[PDB]
Amino acid sequence: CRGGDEDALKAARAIKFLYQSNPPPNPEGTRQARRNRRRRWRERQRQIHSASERIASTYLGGMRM
Repeated sequence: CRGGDEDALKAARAIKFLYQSNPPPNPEGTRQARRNRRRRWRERQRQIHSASERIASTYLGGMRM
């Protein structure tokens, strides 16, 4: 869980550049790979393309992205 916002992308990109550039030793660990390459829609409404919520601290089944 990082955050959905215009400014958020700016910060995330800063670190992302390092992540993509010369990544860590993961020969048998493409977890993030599949995590990024995927499409899923579990919403029954489209009002705004931006998660207003900042941080979600809930343990109702699932980990913290």
